[PDB]
Amino acid sequence: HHHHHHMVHITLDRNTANSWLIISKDRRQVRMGDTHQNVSDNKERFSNYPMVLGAQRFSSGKMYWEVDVTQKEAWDLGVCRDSVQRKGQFSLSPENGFWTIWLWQDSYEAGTSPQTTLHIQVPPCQIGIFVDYEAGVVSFYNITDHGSLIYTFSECVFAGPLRPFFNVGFNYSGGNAAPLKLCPL
Ligand SMILES: O=C(c1cn[nH]c1)N1CCCC1
Repeated sequence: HHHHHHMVHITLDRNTANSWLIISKDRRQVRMGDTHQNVSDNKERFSNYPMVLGAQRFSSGKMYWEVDVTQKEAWDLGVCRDSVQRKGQFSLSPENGFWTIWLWQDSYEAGTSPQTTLHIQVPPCQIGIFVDYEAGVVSFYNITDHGSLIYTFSECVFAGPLRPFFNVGFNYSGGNAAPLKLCPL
């Protein structure tokens, strides 16, 4: 792809984080802690899952960023509406305001309803995410495999400002402690 010139500097919004997450000083990395991280509750925090939003809001234009997923067993990545549900149980779908892909149990899937199987020959260590607001497109790229396309959501109905979306996943196995990291431009 040739989307690299739309690169944006994303930072994580601490206030939106699940209370078990640990965000680095530079707000560019996040991981699952082994306990509650001693923060007050608020209406923005994702309560049920290890999720956090980017601070940036997008309502126009073309945006691109990259995320490091090295040695993780489970994660979700993409964008979501600013007004997505924070509390309780929900599925990741465009109907609920999410445009995402994930790794789970050794398979990659796009967060459609129902979910779509992805075909990845080279397990990615870094993912590129491209949003074209006006076109209604969210695309995912395999940076480890020379930028090859993973998935495109088209005919997106954003219906609001968009925020970068992250889920570090649970660590029931002891094999998923590694962070998500926003990669430098
Ligand atoms: O944004 C949407 C959508 C949201 N509500 N209804 C449709 N889609 C992305 C892929 C095709 C459906």
